Amino acid sequence: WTGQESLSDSDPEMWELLQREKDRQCRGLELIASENFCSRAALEALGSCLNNKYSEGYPGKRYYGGAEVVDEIELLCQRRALEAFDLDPAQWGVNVQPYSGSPANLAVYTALLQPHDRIMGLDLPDGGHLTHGYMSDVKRISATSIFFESMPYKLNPKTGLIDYNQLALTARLFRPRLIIAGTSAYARLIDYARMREVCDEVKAHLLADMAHISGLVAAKVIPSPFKHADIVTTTTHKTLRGARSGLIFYRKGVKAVDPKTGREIPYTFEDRINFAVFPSLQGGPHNHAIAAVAVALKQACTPMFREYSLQVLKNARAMADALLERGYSLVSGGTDNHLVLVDLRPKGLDGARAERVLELVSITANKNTCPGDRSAITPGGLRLGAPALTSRQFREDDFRRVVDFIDEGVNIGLEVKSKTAKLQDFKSFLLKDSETSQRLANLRQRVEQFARAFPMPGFDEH
Amino acid sequence: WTGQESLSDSDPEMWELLQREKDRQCRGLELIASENFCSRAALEALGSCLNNKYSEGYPGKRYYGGAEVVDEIELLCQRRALEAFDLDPAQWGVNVQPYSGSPANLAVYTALLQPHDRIMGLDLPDGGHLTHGYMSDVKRISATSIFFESMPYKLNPKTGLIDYNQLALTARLFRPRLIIAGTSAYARLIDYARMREVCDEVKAHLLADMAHISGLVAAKVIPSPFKHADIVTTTTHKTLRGARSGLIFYRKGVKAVDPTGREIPYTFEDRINFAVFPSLQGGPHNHAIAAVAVALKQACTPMFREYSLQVLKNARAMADALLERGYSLVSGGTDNHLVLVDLRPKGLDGARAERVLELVSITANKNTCPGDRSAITPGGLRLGAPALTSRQFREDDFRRVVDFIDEGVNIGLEVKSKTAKLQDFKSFLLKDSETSQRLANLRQRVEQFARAFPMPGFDEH
Amino acid sequence: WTGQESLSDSDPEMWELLQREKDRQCRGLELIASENFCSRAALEALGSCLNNKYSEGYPGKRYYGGAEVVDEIELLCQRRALEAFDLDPAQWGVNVQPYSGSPANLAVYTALLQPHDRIMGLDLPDGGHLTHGYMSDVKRISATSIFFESMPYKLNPKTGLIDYNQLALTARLFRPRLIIAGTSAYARLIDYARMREVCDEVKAHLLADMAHISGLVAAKVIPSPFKHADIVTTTTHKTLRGARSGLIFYRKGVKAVDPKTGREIPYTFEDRINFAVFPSLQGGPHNHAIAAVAVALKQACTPMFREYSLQVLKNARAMADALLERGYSLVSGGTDNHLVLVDLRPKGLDGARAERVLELVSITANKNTCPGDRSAITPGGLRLGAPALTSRQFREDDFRRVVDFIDEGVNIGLEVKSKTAKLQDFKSFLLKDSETSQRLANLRQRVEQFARAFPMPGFDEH
Amino acid sequence: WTGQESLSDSDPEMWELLQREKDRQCRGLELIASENFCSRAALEALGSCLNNKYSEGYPGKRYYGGAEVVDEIELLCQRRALEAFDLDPAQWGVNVQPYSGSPANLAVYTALLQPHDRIMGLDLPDGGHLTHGYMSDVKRISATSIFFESMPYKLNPKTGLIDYNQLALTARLFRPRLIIAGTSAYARLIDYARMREVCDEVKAHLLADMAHISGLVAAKVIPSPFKHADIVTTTTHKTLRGARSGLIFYRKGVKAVDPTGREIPYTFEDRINFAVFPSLQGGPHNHAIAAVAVALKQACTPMFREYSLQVLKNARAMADALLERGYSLVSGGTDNHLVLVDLRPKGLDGARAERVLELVSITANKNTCPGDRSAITPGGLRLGAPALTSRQFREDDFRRVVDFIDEGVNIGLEVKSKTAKLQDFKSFLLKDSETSQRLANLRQRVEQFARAFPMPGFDEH
Ligand SMILES: Nc1nc2ccn(CCCCCc3ccc(C(=O)N[C@H](CCC(=O)O)C(=O)O)c(F)c3)c2c(=O)[nH]1
Ligand SMILES: Nc1nc2ccn(CCCCCc3ccc(C(=O)N[C@H](CCC(=O)O)C(=O)O)c(F)c3)c2c(=O)[nH]1
Ligand SMILES: *Cc1c(COP(=O)(O)O)cnc(C)c1O
Ligand SMILES: *Cc1c(COP(=O)(O)O)cnc(C)c1O
Ligand SMILES: *Cc1c(COP(=O)(O)O)cnc(C)c1O
Ligand SMILES: *Cc1c(COP(=O)(O)O)cnc(C)c1O
Repeated sequence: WTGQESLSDSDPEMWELLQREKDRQCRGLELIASENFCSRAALEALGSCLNNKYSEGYPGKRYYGGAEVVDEIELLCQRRALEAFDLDPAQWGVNVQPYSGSPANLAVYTALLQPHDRIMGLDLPDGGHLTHGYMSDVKRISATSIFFESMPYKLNPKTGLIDYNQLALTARLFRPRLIIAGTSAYARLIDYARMREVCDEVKAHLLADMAHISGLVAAKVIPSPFKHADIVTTTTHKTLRGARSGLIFYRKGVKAVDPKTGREIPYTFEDRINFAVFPSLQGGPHNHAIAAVAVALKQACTPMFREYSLQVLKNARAMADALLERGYSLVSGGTDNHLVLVDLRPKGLDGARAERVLELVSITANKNTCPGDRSAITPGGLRLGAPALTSRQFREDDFRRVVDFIDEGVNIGLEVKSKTAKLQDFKSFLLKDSETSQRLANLRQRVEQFARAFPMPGFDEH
Repeated sequence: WTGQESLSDSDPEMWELLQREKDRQCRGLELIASENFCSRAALEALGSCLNNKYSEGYPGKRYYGGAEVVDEIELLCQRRALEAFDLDPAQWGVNVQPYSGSPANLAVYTALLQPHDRIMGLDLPDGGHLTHGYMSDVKRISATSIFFESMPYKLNPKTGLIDYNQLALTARLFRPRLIIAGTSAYARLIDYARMREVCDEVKAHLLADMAHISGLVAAKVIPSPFKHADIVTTTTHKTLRGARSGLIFYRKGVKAVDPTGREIPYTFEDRINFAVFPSLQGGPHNHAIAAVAVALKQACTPMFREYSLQVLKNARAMADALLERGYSLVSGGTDNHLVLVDLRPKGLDGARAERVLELVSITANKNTCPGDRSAITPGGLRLGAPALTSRQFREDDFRRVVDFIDEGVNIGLEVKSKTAKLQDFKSFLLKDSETSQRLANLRQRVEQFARAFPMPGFDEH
Repeated sequence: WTGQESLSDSDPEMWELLQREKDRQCRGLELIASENFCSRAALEALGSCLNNKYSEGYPGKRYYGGAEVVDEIELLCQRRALEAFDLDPAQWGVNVQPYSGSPANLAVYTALLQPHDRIMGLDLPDGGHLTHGYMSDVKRISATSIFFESMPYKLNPKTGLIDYNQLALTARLFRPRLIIAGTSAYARLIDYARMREVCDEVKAHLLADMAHISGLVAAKVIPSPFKHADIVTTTTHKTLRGARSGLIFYRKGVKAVDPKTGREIPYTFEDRINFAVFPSLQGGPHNHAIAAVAVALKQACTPMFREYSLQVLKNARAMADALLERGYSLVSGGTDNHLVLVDLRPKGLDGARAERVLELVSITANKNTCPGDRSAITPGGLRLGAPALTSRQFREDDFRRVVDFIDEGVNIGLEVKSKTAKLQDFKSFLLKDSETSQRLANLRQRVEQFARAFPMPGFDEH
Repeated sequence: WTGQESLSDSDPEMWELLQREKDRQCRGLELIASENFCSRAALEALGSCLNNKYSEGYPGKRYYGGAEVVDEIELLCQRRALEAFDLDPAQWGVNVQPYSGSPANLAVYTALLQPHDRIMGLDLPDGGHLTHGYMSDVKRISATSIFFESMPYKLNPKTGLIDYNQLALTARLFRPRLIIAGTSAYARLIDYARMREVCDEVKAHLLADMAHISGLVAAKVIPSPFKHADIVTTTTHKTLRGARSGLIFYRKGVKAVDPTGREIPYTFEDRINFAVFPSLQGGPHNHAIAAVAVALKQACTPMFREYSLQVLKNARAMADALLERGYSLVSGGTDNHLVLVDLRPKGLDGARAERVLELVSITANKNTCPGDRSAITPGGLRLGAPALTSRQFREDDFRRVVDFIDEGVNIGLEVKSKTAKLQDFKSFLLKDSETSQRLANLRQRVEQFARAFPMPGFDEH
């Protein structure tokens, strides 16, 4: 045994499974807003010898030896990270060691806050992520809610966007030490300046969780939260089109002046953020992911990537305006970023019913809770994203077509919800009813044949 | 732009770095015991299309859709996770989604324990990990020591082993809810039966953090902590020779019969999984999860049975070689993949030997010894057989590795006679062109010896 | 030494100090809303041999012996407590061991809640007590805020009373487990049914801190929170006119039915409340205070006590309507209980300035934060109470006179605030300025000579 | 209605109870060591006009007004609090507002420690108080064990003393922020110098909870914990013979000189006071605060010097009497006011002797012994000299108290030969008219002996 055998000539059970997921990725229309296809240049460094390296610590301050080469990859990933977002290395640092998006946020709380200190983050069914703190009125779901006390701020259920005033009201009563301006299902921009006004008012911290919009900020197509936020976290997938990892952008340098001494008051963010990642929470960094990220950060400071993000924005509206003009309402009026919040309630169906139908014809989205919803097991609305398919060189006409696929798929279950009872009934007929079974195999063949001829990034075979 | 351009063309600055580390791994003797060389088959799955698949949830109970294939992968990994450790699927479950070993341990604590519940783990200078609760004399270091209250147990310095008698005495006053039977710098076998008794007495859970010995347990060359623990965390790298991920083995099914006849169940499966997701993590790194399942399939094969059994013979060969050269070994010798060396007799300290051996491409790490306070320059080295054994090293090769080490020791010994402080020491190695030469001739001799050995994984990166 | 010597023939330094406080109590107009004069029948049991008895535990379940007589005093204080508030001993219990008002509340949180569980209580400057949780936007003041996370609910600064809607808003976001409907500076009643609606809505507990209004509830003159609250705490002084102690009224019996089994679901309040007091928080009960309380609870179920509370209510309005018709505004319109919230802002002065002036002429009140206030060191408004002087057999004409004393005292500092700068200046002139020094010695002589001829309760000499 | 009617007229039901307890106190032998008889002068201040004075704050810094007189009282109490323990007013402050001893201890913890910080106190079955953190095998009992994490230290069962060597060994692993040097059922002197060294080594605060020995310390008949502790909590009852309240003595002024020359201060005065109010308590019980100052003035007088010195001679007289009658004393004897008795040799258990002695008006309490688990019927009694010594008891009187005790022991011994369980035992004492007689003749003999002794306080209530 040499360890250099192929994955095919050794483990075929896994190799066929790899190609099936590749075929499934290629034959399908991926509309998960947080999904995206990675470049082969990044995947090559992901499956590299850098996986065989323990580099616990930070460059110049390891607790081992032989970290001489990985110290140049972190210090480069750090440079490329600040490069991609136009950040002076005198006002900003970055921690490239977070394993993913959730471990990145958990490190920031652990760094700045104390256990059970107060946190405000957008409520989860109001388009938030659970890493912002999610208590389910029965049990504490996210570890953010367990180790720290979290109170959510909500949407205005009429306007459909962030109630910057009720949040500006609760912060004075709740006196939090950290407010998280970041989303996972919200189709508008965010005023990262009213948040900073609320944060400066209640002496809190403004954390920017710019995941989902990571690339749009790097390509300068939407406003950058670094203008008025002091700590910015993000993942490396979603939009930045890299491998699965996380980042923590913290502001360094000088905070202000001693108005009566003239002494320098420094930003004390750095050494706390760096300490929380290691040694507190993590151990051996995934250096093979740091490289695959630095690769994707390089190809993010490039004009090729701005054309990508601009197409992503244009493909969002071209999916919204197409969906608007077909019998569908758009939460928050329409969109302003990469994803759209479809409301299926003014259409007689829901995200839970449409998904399973759409999921069965190689079109992948997810359910979503809209303001105009009534429960949880049947949420009214879907989450549709652009960056996934735009990487296959999708255009406005290419997206107005999958809308014609969606509406041609929504109106398949719409004749079954009017013919069956609940979710367990809905899905049951979709699999044996030959009038609907064969009705799906037509759309699946039409969806696969349409999508499979688009240039998928990454390796050809896996 | 297609996203199918190679890295060698798209980004040369990074591609030139993959070769600098691939050469450094190929040209150096790797003795960091927590380090192994992942196979090419597993590394292929690491950089696969699975990086583009958000599959939040668990096979079946998943939030999104389209996980029809990655469900079969995670279910194949869960199947191969148990077969490697000979676990009955009706008595054991496994969570294959921990991003690494540290997030695996934090998931167990978050699942079973409320915040500020009590955990006991071996002290860090005594051989324990950070994730077993390390608390400095002034600050809370590990996050386990922050969201939970931790008290460590110590070695018996006279024997270098875990003092299972002081643990039992201290665990009755501290009354923890979880005691951890995992180590990093421990050259001996853990008395898991003695641990469970203590955990039983004080109504606590026994956690086995077998990250260092996971491959030895899988090949059944050492006793298995599954026979005495009910929660087993492990890393998929190290002695398992896989991609960087973590696994949580737990018990399920009938706990015991009620004294009535009621069937008391196990309550790990649902708390453990809920802690990993949605509580702590999120999108499962489906590429590592698949790359892990490749390494697990190898661990079920006789090649691993011979590899792991060779890892033991090479540690003894490394241990006996140091002993015959007048080296003190903590606990006298070794029963696994590790060899703890005590350099205080020979006259050097681990901080100096780590620098010299590093300059000749012999990667080890300094280790504290039973006795000297943590506020002291360490007088010990931690050596590991897993890495080079994957490069087909054998018994006669580690006696040579010890020979190269001893020549490196006698250099820092000569330099220590010439150097005063430590920061001065790390300059005399780089400036004094008489010792700068001596290190170059040992570096070259070492690299020539190492390059001739095969390296698992890709050839160029 | 026999231990039976008099306090005079042994410690005269303390005896003269005792009589001076007695003379100070008699010669002055006490307007602290939480103060009151105790009956000699209670003070006799307070300084009794019951101080020499350790009775840790509860009747029938002591951990000593010889508690045979104190077991009959607790079981009687328990009976008299439920008697005074018309409570069926099958639906209600009481813990008579709380040392005071603050230790009573701290026991209820410790009993029902977990550390860092969530608590909502009326904000302190909005007429609350700190035992409801008071964080000062810098440090955690009350131990309620340290051991549990507290978020306050505020007053409507226009209406001047409890914003039952903004509280009904925050409870859904904050998801507390306990809301405290009790006041220390609020002149209206409290809807102990909208609170219970908010508590049943967010699955919280309704704690009634009926201190300040303890006697008014016992005399049936104002609504009783026991109608819709499940845990009721109170002190024994303030209105109930007893010794310094506390009480914890908890509901026992059956909570509801198992609608699918018919089994009894019991109120699990009792054994937690009893356990938190002993052994958790306290040790040896002050049996000499339990007796002095049971004495005052006896003389509270009597028609003599209803005449008292009715005079207290009538003396409040007769102080409000008198203050209204003299150039003073009343927060919350007027009053509805025992105390009035004077607003000195529409009069050019404040509670901090008036107090020190009033305090210097044997008239004792305190500062108070009204909604229409601008800071903290100079709060605009005073807190005036009835139960203190009403125990000296005060009538409406007797209270309209001290208002004529107050307004004749307010307009003494009103010529000094218009002649001095801040608080440190204000008080400084009051002590050397012979034009104001002698101007006070006239009012002090007129206040002392007026008040000293009223029947003070308690011992004649101390 | 004037509020000046006497209790004898206003409420007879309660007045008839003040006499039933006054008679029971006068007619019984009081051996509950935490129990003394308050003087009449202090009891006069207890039921005074000061109960009608809300004086929130501290002398000067007070919220309300009109506290011009109660300020002089609290300042007189603070002056007499220090003079009783010979404390320099420039080195020590005192908070005289704790409602009792338990709220006094909680104030110290809340002031100095953050929630879930670590406290070490003597175990409750070993002699410690609840407020030193008692944590059952299943539940958190004391509130100290809830808002803080507590680990107890134990006695050395071979010697009955505190094992100061296991404390130092366990305090290095637990690393507490506060160690408590207070006891309830401890018949010996605490090595406060050995405690402070341990607190110094692990960077912890030494708390002295001298509630039981406060009067002995005030009279300088035993070593003073102020000479080694920096926070001293105490009750104003027990050996101090005052009303029920608690005091917190702390250090202030210069801590030490900085190694520079900076003057490092003490940070207790402002944290301690803020914890008592506004953090924890509210309206100071000004009646107890004044009644305390009367008891403190007595503690500065030679009468207390003779009273406390007599309390010691009477405990030895009680100890030596039990020894000469074949009784086992925990730790062999006594050095204070207490005498711990071990009834396991004689054949009875503390739960049975407490019932028999209670039925003859000899009030003691059962005490666990070094050895038997807390889940066992206690085989020991706790006896105290403070109470009866206030009734002018002397050495020859306690030998008689032991004689009355021994006759009571031999009754339960005869009953134990006749009784099986314990709930049966407490019925055979009440039904069997042959033993019902035997207890009546001992009860009468005891009460006649006791009534002849004077009783501090009022005559009728
Ligand atoms: N037996 C055993 N061997 C190994 C080999 C590698 N590891 C993995 C972890 C390496 C060391 C953990 C660590 C990492 C960082 C610090 C650290 O930052 N300390 C102070 C901060 C205190 C202050 O700021 O006061 C400082 O340096 O500033 C530490 F104190 C220990 C282990 C292991 O975990 N256990
Ligand atoms: N050395 C020493 N002597 C004395 C003499 C009096 N005291 C003062 C305190 C008396 C005992 C403390 C206490 C008080 C109550 C319990 C108690 O409630 N236990 C369980 C609850 C557990 C469950 O419910 O599982 C139960 O009975 O139900 C206890 F377990 C100990 C002391 C002292 O503190 N120390
Ligand atoms: C998706 C997301 C995360 C978590 O990403 P993971 O890789 O699953 O950890 C965190 N924050 C935001 C805003 C996200 O959208
Ligand atoms: C290596 C190791 C871990 C995990 O380290 P990570 O790099 O975070 O995966 C956990 N416990 C022990 C004992 C280990 O050796
Ligand atoms: C005054 C008050 C208290 C506290 O009374 P204390 O005797 O000082 O402990 C508690 N709750 C309320 C509503 C109060 O008015
Ligand atoms: C008696 C005592 C206390 C206080 O008990 P309380 O009745 O609450 O005042 C505290 N510590 C010790 C050691 C005691 O003996």
